[PDB]
Amino acid sequence: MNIFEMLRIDEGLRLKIYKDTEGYYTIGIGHLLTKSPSLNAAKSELDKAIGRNCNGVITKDEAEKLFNQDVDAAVRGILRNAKLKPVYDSLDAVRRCALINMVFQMGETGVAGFTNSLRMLQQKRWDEAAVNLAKSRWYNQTPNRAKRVITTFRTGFWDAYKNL
Repeated sequence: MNIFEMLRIDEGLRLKIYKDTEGYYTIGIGHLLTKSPSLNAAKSELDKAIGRNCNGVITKDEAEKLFNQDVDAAVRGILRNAKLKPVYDSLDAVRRCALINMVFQMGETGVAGFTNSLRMLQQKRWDEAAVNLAKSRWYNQTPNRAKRVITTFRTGFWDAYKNL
């Protein structure tokens, strides 16, 4: 299992513009287009993103191209972030994937706000950090996904994703 397979279990693949758990316009593998309520604003961002007139629909290939950019940007954001970098460097390969998954879903900013859990993960207090991560809007709003990510940080293995 790797970061791309993991995220693709979590986000799914949709070739037509759709709404987020959040109500936001998205396409592909969890590629947020706009937080704006117009399908028209979304369509426009879509065409800007792909470089063609898409009419709200893309190919598998265009979806994976967006996914490759988003993953790359997530990692680079982690590496550039003063709060994130140190935690990332301290972690093993599997747990590194769990932090990347959080950043992909919630952005650099959002994750950097989990101060206390970040501190515990750095310290390698896995069980404590798992309890702390669960006390969040994130977990309450998307519990099955949060629980998979959390188990991943807890154990350091890919079992939460075996099932799936």
